[PDB]
Amino acid sequence: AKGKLLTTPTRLLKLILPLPIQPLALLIHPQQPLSYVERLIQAELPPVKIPNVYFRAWVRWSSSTEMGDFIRDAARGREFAIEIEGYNIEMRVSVPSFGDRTYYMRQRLRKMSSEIDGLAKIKHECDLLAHRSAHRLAKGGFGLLAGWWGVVYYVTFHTEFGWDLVEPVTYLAGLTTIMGGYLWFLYINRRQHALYEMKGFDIERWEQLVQDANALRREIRVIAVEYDVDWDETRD
Amino acid sequence: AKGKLLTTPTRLLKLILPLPIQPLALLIHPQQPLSYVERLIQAELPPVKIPNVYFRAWVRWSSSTEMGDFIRDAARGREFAIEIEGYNIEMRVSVPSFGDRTYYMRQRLRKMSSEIDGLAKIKHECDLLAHRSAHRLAKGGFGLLAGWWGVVYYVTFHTEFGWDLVEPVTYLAGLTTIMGGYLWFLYINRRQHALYEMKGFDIERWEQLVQDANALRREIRVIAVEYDVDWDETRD
Amino acid sequence: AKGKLLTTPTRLLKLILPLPIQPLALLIHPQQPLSYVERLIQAELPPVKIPNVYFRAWVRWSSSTEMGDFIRDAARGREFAIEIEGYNIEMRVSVPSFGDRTYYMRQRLRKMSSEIDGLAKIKHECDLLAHRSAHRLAKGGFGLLAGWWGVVYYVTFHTEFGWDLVEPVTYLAGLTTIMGGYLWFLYINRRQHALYEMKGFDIERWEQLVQDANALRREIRVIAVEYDVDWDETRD
Amino acid sequence: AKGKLLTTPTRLLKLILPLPIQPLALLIHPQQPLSYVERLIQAELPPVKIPNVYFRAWVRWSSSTEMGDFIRDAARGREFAIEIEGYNIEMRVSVPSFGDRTYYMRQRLRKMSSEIDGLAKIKHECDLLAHRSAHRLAKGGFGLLAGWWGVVYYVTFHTEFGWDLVEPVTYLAGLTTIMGGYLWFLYINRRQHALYEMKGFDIERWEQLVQDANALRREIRVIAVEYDVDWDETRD
Ligand SMILES: [Ca+2]
Repeated sequence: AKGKLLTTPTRLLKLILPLPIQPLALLIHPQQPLSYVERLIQAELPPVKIPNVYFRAWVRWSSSTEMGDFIRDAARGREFAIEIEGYNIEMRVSVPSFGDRTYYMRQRLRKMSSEIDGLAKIKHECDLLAHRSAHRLAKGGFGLLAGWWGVVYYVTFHTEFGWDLVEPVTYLAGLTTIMGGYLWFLYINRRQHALYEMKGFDIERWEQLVQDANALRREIRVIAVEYDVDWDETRD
Repeated sequence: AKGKLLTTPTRLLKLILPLPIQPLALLIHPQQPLSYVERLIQAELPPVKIPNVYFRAWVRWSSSTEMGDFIRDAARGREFAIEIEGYNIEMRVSVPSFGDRTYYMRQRLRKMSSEIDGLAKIKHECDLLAHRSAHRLAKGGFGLLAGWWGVVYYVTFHTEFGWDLVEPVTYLAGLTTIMGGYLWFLYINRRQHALYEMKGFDIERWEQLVQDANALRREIRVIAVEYDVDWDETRD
Repeated sequence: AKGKLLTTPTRLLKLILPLPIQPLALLIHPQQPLSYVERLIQAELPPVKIPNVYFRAWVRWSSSTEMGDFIRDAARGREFAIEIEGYNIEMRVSVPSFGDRTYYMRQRLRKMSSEIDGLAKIKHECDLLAHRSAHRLAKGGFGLLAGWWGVVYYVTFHTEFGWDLVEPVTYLAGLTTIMGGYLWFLYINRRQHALYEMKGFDIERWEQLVQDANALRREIRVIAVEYDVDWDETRD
Repeated sequence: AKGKLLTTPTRLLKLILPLPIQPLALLIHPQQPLSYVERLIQAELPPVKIPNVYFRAWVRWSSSTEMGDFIRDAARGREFAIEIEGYNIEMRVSVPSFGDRTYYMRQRLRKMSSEIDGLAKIKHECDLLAHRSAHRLAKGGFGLLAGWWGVVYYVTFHTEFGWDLVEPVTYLAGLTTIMGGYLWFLYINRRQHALYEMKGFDIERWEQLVQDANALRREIRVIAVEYDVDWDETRD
């Protein structure tokens, strides 16, 4: 008495019809027109000298509409139907809802997003580690700076040596600091990448997952514009 | 003895031809084959015992070719012909060039590009707004520098202290500047986001517009390769 | 009463089934419809007056569906069935999972990836070759710096000239260093290209391998979305 | 007596056959199999109870080969042929050569490359302009440096003033040079972009043309691998 329409992962639609007890089943690309379906069911139906077909939302549509708009309208109605010249019976067919279409896409999104959440925990933890290390180092450096400043002040202004004996000291100090920085540049040949490699985090995979998930979300919002809006991502 | 088709913006084709007051009007989807057009015309035409329709460019064409490919391969001559078996009439029909497709796409593209130009002008304005603040602060810095220069010149020549009391202080001063700058970075570890939130600007919408425009340009250029090349985006 | 098909690496399918010593073997391209398979089997089978073949998953399917879509929608059950009108035999046939397609693609992918790993190891070696040269030169620079430091220390404390003859010279010296470095840039306005030309390395080939590998990964992941997801590239 | 095969810009092939005086003409996607053509010509031919078809290079091929490999083989032969069960007609058909296929692609390449050559002339000329300007400036700077060095030497070592009156001079000089550099940074708020904008050169268009042309070259070399190699780009 009834038929069905179903969604596939490969953006094709799977029609099922109680056509002669033993139902027929078809695959339709959404950009195709309904005349494809009419021709194909004519091939599936018997002669009578060829039959005629009509698709209906109570209105009948033309045979040159793309499947997508027809389904938008039928989801507005929640079901559509078919009329044939000979059998004289209205074959009603159900239609997927929004979630009925976005099921596979949202499942992929949930898997990818849980993986990304784990990766984000990893990255955040090790980033804060490196953050604390660098800031402890900077605190020590500022301490050295303040010590040097107090030294030069209390020496030049409150010591019998004077600036005469102090300029060479601070010049040698500046050159030794440059030598230390140079030795450090060569000690390199930033630390976050080594923390990743030693911890197991990956970046190319990370951005790959993120990019795929963003394209997914954009397709979701596209269909949510076409279909009913307000799909509550946090609810999924 | 002549007709023509027309390009709607809905990826359909509105064929208009004389079918011997209101001439024969037909809606077509491009993926349809010519056999469906044949049956459609047969439905529109009177009896004879049904005639067989031929399409031509001469050459005789089949009945399974999609419309789009036939039109592409026809546009080198600007017209294609029909031969009905019954009426013995010569009929020719106009091929749409790149111009009509270009029209109903470029209109969307120009709307999008003008909107994007406005949005980018707004973003440019607010960028200038923050930039001039930073510029004024750097002007103040230049003023401080020149003040320090004049100070040390005065204390050198127009003073009895002499260079002996000058070199130490300024050195300490220089160190303090570094210290100050150092502290600044140490205080860091974002702002224009808030300036746009207060301005009421949309970045996701902007980027979506840009990417849609680029994709539509690519579609236009593809179909321009299908037809003759050199559609001259900058000119039109 | 059972058969199976197989996946060659040429985007064909080798069907093998019992057609009542050498069972019925058939080559298929996926874009073909099931009607061609029906006529092919009819040619292979004996007379009766020709029978009509049905395909099933229950559901009865049409005769225009491409093979690939039918297989995709069949793989949820791992088998699909045939019903011949004459013989009254029940026949079932095995659906290939993701594994066979994955096999004849992943083999190419692993070959490419291993070759790329070797090439990248070579490039890494030669990069290290130049890097160590630069490193040794910087070590020489460190030595010069420490020599200058010890020189000025000696002339300061272990010398009667005193700081008065020290500060000017070193200042000039520092300037000359800048001048030297300045001249170096002025002499500039490329080298590893020659090192690879002498090594005999191929960069265009390398990049082509990389891009082909990435595109083939994307194809695999697409067809993995078509079937069940999570093919785990890093694992296998 | 003879037929033809022709190339389209949209990677589809245009078959033309002397089939019933009034030739037939078909469009074939290269990845399709020859069984598509067999089915379609069966539909174009009369009954006899359906005819059979054979494609031949002297060998006959299967009806499940993709069109590309068949054409590779026929270009090895420079022509192929068709046989039918009832007509007993050896319908020989010609095949495009390498250039016969790459004609449109190479024409696009020539246009794009001439445009790019003009753009490259522009860029090279204005780049050399900026180059000369910057190097004249650097020569002047080096001259100032040498003047300063000679000044400080002949003053501190051959003038009655001495270092006592000179250190303040060069300190003030360094601060004034920093002030001048600071004023220069603010005079900005590199020159090649302004030269482009005032001259008319464009970059996004430039890289767009280059990217499209390189992808084109890759497709050309792909088909040159499939077909005969050594196509002599400089000859085109
Ligand atoms: Ca001094």
